[PDB]
Amino acid sequence: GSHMEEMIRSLQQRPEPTPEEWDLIHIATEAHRSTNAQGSHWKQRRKFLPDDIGQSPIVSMPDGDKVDLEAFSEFTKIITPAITRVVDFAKKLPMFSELPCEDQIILLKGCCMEIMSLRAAVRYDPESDTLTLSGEMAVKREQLKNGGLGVVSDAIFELGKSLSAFNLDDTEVALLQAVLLMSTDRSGLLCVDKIEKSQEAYLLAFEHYVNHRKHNIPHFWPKLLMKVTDLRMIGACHASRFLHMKVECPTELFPPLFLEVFED
Ligand SMILES: O=C(O)Cc1cc(I)c(Oc2ccc(O)c(I)c2)c(I)c1
Repeated sequence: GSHMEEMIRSLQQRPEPTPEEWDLIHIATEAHRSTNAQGSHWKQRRKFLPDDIGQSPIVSMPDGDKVDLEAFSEFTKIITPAITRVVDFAKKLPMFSELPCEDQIILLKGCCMEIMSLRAAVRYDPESDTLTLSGEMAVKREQLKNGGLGVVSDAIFELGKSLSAFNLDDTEVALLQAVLLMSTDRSGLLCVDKIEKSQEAYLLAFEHYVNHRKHNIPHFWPKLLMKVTDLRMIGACHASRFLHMKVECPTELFPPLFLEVFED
């Protein structure tokens, strides 16, 4: 192109975001930052879930990983704000908020656990080997496992540990969320084509933003896509396990919003 353009683009050749993609990137990034509990100040003012909690699984589950009701209660007491923040994030993306209300509900139920799991995973702390839930509650593998998640907890920790080396920034987390949200692998959607077109726009903007960032680890983009796949598997194991939870435990132990999201 122009001399200046060429000068500016010398150390690049992989496609950068277009100006339209930068707009999309900026809105998603801000939507995430404004809905992500604690402004990058999470590790300072976080508290550990007491070591004596989450050591006593005694409610049976079909897969044999039992549940500690006390730990389950501690986790579910803070889950309502966590789900609400995912909803707030989604409502801030124009391509989501212009969908029929019914499609918005289906998309949210479809991705809620995928996004929450990703938000917990990016707060993995290698030193203490904990996840920080909602940026306030540091939990150990055993505690999160026994408090209801079973093997889903091991999957989240594994993801969190592997994501450490990716050094994701807010934009990359935000775009993963948008890609998870705008999925047509749900049933009963009306605006299938429009949702797909939106996902494709986010995916391309995401690939181009990845080029822009020039991460030091190789094969970054396909590596990141593989993490999207892991997150969707985490979502599915959670949906399966939630069904069993509901068979074993009375409704009064589940906050209303938690039941609503993970319904069918
Ligand atoms: O980290 C925050 O932003 C969000 C965060 C908050 C919660 I509480 C959550 O922990 C869960 C999730 C599902 C579940 O059935 C049980 I029992 C515990 C996840 I993992 C992530």
